[PDB]
Amino acid sequence: VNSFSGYLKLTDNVYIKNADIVEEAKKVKPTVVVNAANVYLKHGGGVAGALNKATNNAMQVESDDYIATNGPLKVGGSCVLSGHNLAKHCLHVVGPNVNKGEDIQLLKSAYENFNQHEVLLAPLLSAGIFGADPIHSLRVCVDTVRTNVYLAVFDKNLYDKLVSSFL
Ligand SMILES: CC(C)(O)[C@H]1N(c2ncnc3[nH]ccc23)CCC1(C)C
Repeated sequence: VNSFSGYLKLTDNVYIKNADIVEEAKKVKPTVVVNAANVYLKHGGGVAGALNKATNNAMQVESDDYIATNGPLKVGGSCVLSGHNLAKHCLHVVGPNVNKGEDIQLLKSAYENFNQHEVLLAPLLSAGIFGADPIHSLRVCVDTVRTNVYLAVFDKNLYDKLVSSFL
């Protein structure tokens, strides 16, 4: 039993909700919140920009030190950093950005990072400003993640379409 509330159950381990991941994180304080990161951990917009804003830019400060030490992530890769005031940890995961021409096949690799954590609060990778089809992202998530994932979908019209079209 966990403290996530109001989710629809899609499969044995995948759950979904119309919610702002920022507000969800502040309520549950999950062990892991997933950020929709880029390889430079520049949290300027989308989910990443919103999460960072909620940390009063502390996420960006920590991220800049991480990049200065380690260099950029790989597309499809991840790193674990602090969750600041939102969660114990933030798993920064880089899904491919279609608006940069990045390979969509890398979306499965991106979701594989979730399997290193027993329970996660997450957005749909590569959706939104990353340019991929959120319906497809949900399919890859369900077919790749085996650990318990609680998906927050910000757009209500999209949440309804994701539910109604889910196979
Ligand atoms: C890009 C995507 C799939 O995560 C969705 N995004 C968010 N999902 C959850 N929590 C959020 N908080 C701030 C943004 C945000 C942004 C727009 C979207 C398409 C509905």
